[PDB]
Amino acid sequence: ETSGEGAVLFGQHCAGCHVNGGNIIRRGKNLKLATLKRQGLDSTEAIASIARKGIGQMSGYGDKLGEGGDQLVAGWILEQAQNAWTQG
Ligand code: HEC
Ligand code: NA
Repeated sequence: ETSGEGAVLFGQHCAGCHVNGGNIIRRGKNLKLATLKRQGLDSTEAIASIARKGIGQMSGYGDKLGEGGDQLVAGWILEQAQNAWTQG
């Protein structure tokens, strides 16, 4: 409901590793749609789960995102992925 809330969470907690849909730690484990889709992760729910609890080399951020923040940041990331991380 609040404009930008997911994007602001992304900047606060995720951009340091994932700005512009990349991954500065494991390059292949990026946030491009094809990369997420290959792993079955191209949904708000899957991304939210990773946001909350982490996966593999990544820790969780659910302790910092606020109630429902995992879903908010996930929805923003999915939109970006769908747009190939560029807008006009
Ligand atoms: C660097 C310290 C990171 C921060 C901050 C965040 N993530 Fe991350 N992410 C990181 C790594 C090293 C990996 C790969 C983990 C592995 O071993 O497989 C990931 C992965 C993701 C994914 C999956 C991407 C893929 O499989 O292609 C998602 C969806 C993801 N990360 C989301 C995400 C969010 C929402 C974050 C902020 C809440 C976040 N990450 C921060 C490293 C880092
Ligand atoms: Na685009």
